[PDB]
Amino acid sequence: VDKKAREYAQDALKFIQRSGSNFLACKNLKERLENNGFINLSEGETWNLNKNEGYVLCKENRNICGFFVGKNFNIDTGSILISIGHIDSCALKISPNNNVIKKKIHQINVECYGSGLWHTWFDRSLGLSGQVLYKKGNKLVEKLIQINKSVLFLPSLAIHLQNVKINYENHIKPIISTTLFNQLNKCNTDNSYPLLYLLSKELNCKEEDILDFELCLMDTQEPCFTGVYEEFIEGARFDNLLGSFCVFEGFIELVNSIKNHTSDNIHNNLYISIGYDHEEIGSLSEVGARSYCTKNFIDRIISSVFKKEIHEKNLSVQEIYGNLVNRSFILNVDMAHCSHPNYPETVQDNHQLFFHEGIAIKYNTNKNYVTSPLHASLIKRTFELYYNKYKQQIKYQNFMVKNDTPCGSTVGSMVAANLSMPGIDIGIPQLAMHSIREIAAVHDVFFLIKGVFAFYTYYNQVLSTCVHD
Amino acid sequence: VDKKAREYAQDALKFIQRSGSNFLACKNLKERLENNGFINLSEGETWNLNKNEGYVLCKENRNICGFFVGKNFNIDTGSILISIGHIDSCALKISPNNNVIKKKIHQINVECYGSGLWHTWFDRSLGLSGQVLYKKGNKLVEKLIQINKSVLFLPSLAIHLQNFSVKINYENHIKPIISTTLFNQLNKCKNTDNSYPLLYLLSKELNCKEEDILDFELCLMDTQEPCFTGVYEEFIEGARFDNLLGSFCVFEGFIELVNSIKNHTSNENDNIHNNLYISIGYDHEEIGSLSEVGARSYCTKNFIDRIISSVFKKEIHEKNLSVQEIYGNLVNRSFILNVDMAHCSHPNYPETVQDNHQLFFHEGIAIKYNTNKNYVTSPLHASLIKRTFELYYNKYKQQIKYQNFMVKNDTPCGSTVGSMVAANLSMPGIDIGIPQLAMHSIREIAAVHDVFFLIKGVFAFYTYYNQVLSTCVHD
Amino acid sequence: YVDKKAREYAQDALKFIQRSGSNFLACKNLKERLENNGFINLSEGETWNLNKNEGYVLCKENRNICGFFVGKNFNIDTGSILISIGHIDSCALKISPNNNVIKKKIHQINVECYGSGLWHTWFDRSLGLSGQVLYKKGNKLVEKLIQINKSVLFLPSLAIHLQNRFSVKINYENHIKPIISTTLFNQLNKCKINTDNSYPLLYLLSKELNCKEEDILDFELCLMDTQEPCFTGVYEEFIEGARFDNLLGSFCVFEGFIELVNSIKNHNDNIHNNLYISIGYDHEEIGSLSEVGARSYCTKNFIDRIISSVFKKEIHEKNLSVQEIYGNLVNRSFILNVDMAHCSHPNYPETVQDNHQLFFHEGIAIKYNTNKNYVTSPLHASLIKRTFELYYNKYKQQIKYQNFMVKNDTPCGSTVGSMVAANLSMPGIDIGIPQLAMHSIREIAAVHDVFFLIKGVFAFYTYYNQVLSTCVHD
Ligand SMILES: [Zn+2]
Ligand SMILES: [Zn+2]
Ligand SMILES: [Zn+2]
Ligand SMILES: [Zn+2]
Ligand SMILES: [Zn+2]
Ligand SMILES: [Zn+2]
Repeated sequence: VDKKAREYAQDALKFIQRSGSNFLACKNLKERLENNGFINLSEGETWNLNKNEGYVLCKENRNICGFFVGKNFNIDTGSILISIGHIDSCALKISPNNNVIKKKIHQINVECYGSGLWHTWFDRSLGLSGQVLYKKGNKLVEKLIQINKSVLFLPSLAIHLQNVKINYENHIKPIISTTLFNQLNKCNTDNSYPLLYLLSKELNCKEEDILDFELCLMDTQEPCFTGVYEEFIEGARFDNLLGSFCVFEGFIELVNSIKNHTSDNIHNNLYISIGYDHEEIGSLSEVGARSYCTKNFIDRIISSVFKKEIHEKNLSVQEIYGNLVNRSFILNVDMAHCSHPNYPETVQDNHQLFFHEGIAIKYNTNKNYVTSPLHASLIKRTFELYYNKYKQQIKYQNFMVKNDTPCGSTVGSMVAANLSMPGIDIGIPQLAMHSIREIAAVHDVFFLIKGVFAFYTYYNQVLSTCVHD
Repeated sequence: VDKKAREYAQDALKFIQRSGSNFLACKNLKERLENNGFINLSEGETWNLNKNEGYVLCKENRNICGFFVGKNFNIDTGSILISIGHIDSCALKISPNNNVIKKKIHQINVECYGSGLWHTWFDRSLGLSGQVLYKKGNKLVEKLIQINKSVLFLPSLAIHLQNFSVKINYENHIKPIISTTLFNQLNKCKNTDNSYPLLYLLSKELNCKEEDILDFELCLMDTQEPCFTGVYEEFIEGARFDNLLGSFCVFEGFIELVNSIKNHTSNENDNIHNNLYISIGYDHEEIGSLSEVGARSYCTKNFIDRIISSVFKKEIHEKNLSVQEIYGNLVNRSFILNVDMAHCSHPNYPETVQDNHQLFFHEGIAIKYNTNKNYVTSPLHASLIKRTFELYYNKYKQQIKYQNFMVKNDTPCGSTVGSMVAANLSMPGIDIGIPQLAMHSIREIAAVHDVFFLIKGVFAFYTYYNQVLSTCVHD
Repeated sequence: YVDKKAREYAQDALKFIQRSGSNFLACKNLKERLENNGFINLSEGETWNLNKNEGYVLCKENRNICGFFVGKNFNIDTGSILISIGHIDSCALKISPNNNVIKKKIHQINVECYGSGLWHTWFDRSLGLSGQVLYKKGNKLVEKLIQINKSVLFLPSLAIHLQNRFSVKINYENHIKPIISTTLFNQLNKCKINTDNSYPLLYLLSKELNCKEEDILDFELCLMDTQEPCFTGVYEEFIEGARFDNLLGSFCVFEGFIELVNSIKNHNDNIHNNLYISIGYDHEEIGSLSEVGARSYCTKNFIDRIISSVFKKEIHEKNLSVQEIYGNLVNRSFILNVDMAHCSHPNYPETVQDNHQLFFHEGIAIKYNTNKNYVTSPLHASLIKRTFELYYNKYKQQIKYQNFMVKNDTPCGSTVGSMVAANLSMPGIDIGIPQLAMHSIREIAAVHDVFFLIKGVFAFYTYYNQVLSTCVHD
């Protein structure tokens, strides 16, 4: 129990270090699924899907979808079980025209992606992570890169020169080199020359060959364990790469439980794990939670899996989908606010979250969180079922912000509206959310992984124990 | 020069990494001097000094002073050449009563030492550095420790639980987290003024029981090691550059001069032998220098007085001269070269620079001028040091680049020890440094070439000052 | 009985405070207390031919007190200079040189606000006088220290009725102007030279000095509350009075010092090896910048002059230098700065640092500050805490202590500790006792704390050198 907790956190830290951007999160989660026997399914190909098989798809190399069609997945008693995460995080991203030269220093123009605590980005060893596009002969090559060396620095202004409000335009401009070193190394103009020198060396191409790029600035300080008892994990992108890790680990674990049982109710469901892009910016895109992509994927799965059923029983995709929705559920997973010891005015006295105290069941009146009491009562029952078999408890705690105070929104409600499925919003407690370096607790990583697993395994079973009004 | 500058920068980084606090910078500087054949000297022994000998002293293990008495140091033509730096930086230090328990989290009570940019300390992998006192039998053991693992964290409040503009309460919000009550209990199943998770960490590091730790002076320290940055590896980034980068340069400049004297003696088996060379690293600069180990202390004057008393014991008693008469004579040819970091021209804040006195990376030694004497620099004295750089160039064929600095007239700036030491010692002097950005932050940035220029400038000062003085024509 | 002794120290402290209504009278009373314990009065203007195993007392300008005892075996090799400090000035309303004010048929006195006092507390109090008077007697310029314990002056508040009724903003120049008489009574009395002085004031001063009004040349007089300090509380556990800051601390420095001297003069140890110093500086309340303040060269000169006398043979026969002997002794020397501390105020909890709260009867406040407003460093406080432990081992009486610090956001007052540490190149700590209402005409402290402080001073003097020999360096 304690051995497996640290193991998950160690694996979680390795995954976060390798996934410095949304693009690298897709690649890493895709490779993780490929290694568990998942088939690389594309959008621009005919879907000829088989039952008792897993499939993997990265839409635009920035949206991760993993799904497993159950051995005996049926229209009448089956469920579409979706657990969601988001593979994007707040970042400083390089602007299209980034060449800035002020006070003899070469700088990079950067965009402010998401509502980040930008002051934390100041005075940090910065690397790069993203997608680049370069000409190679007659082709347009897309390559995913990550520079783990410190090449950029966003310097603070000395206290001595002041009598703090950051201007996001003028003050957030990181330095890359000096005009002197740029001149010594020398001996389209919209791109910074020291940046193109770095990118050319990385891609093994000419500076001239670099066309366009989508790159995040990334702290080179690897995530690690903190505290005298090494009970804490600290690092960038915990929101929501720590959450997405737990979604995919719990999903992989269920797929392996099905594979393991093959080597009984667990065979009649469609199991989906999805890591969206564009969450930090409001989800409105083809790869974000508001996209038709998810609904289309489900329709395409239904069409392939029930090809004979729709033609023989005269059913439509819409008819099948409506039936499945009655037994379907969405478990949205995103980071939660741990009760801050230095800011007690921010916590609602009765809905306080503590480190190692388990999964945060997130409630919001204005439905910023999809959670409803009945749906949460069902998920708590799957954890009770997990406890009866595994003799291991899944810890939980209810969250809510103060009535007079506003809070952030999750994809839960967007996806629930789009798919017309019930759902709840969960996650694990963390501090400093939207900082370049956040902090979470080791046992909560364990609780979330087993929490997502217990949901996939027991939702359909709990559903049969229900008596309506 | 280009390869040498990178070698200097590498050594500077290693010294800054090994020195997470004033205590450790002073120990590392002492060891460096001993390794160069410097004799250990205690304040509590009779000083029976010799010419052509180097000595090292550590007042209270937080003040560092190195001195070399020239083979021909004399009352009539000699000079006292002093180069200063400071070994303290802005830091979050552990409070006497540090035990804090709020929202099921064990916290440590901390103090804000100096005028640091405290927001930069939030969300960092923090360790410890400094002095610890514990009982081992019937003895009070003083041990200097440095824990380079992440043990402490100052968490920011999330943006979601906030109504851009950053406003920190230094008492309430600067309280790092050490553990949960759960794990503290678990480890307890596997005086009260001190945090138990903290005593556990210290006792393990010292190899004593928890009840043994009496008192400690511990600096929280960024565990992220200083490194090189920029596409061309032309910048250095790390904590304590102010003033462990300047202090490193003072000591390397002083060691280089001593080695040149030792090599000159080995070669000639000339004017370099007639002076007393001193290099001092004070503590408490960040807090106004008022202490027994700070620039306002009587210690410096007392050390000079003791060297004079010893070295000129024959002349005092035979020629019937006093320490004061000898001191007064020497001071006429003496000089203080104060070294502290300067402000590079910030590319994102053009409103902060005085248009004609702008500093740039790799553009040399910053000659710091202030009208209110926040910097001791005077035109004549700057002129003299600028001539030592010319004499260096003539001989070693390497230019020591310089650049004049000043803040805008309507704007205030921080002071240096320069003027304090000049008043105390009755000596002339200047304020020099190297340009850096993000001063008083937990991670500052500087340039590689400047490190090279500073070391070469300190060596040039020590070598040519007395020579330069002999070419002066009075009014 | 420790409790009986605590009450006795407290009773003695109050009598001393009552008689010391100014820096001048604190100095005379502390000097007289030292002379009664067999200390030799020393003048700065005479050749110091000191003897070892003797106590000396000097009063620079009759406003700075210094007591010192030279140990029989005070030596260069193993000797320590142990200094305990207090300050003998307090916040006060002091008579201005041109004090003659006449408004609304009332004779008033022009006063200076000395130190950062809680001036509203000075209103509606029975005021007397304490200080120095200069007068001509034939061919002589006579200095005379006086104290008038009768209520002669009054600083009246303005009636609440004549105001908007509630907050109070005092104009230090306009509203701080005490009344001495009416023009009617001044006219009747003279009917029964220099116009810069209030005539009713010259009349008061001349009756006291037994001279003529025209003979009064100059004076440096503090206005002083005539209400004597006393015990308070249902159980008489508190002491209340003026000038606790820092005549209470200064009393405890000198009593600790007298107890040490008496322990040597018997009226492991290694007690005869040291030079023991007790000093009461003037001017702490205004920054300490004077020849009689803690920024003065006098302390360094006093030590140098002691070194010159006690080590005359080592200097003139063995060819040692004052500076060499000084440098050597500094390594084993220490400063115990004593000044009042802030007790946790029960009505203003927002002013306390939660983990560093001071409480009445709970011991000696060991005061910490990062900006070095207090000279205290964690290693040096540890050495002092150990002297208290050794005291307990011998006398089986505990010296309670409690750590103090202000909130990180909030600023605090400075002490003479860091000034003397830089001046003398010596280590040291800042201690004191908890009180409430610092800078008020009437402050309050606790009886048990008076006991602990006196013992803490004694224990430092007695055990520092012993504690120092038990130290293992890095
Ligand atoms: Zn999120
Ligand atoms: Zn977010
Ligand atoms: Zn500084
Ligand atoms: Zn500095
Ligand atoms: Zn005071
Ligand atoms: Zn005081």
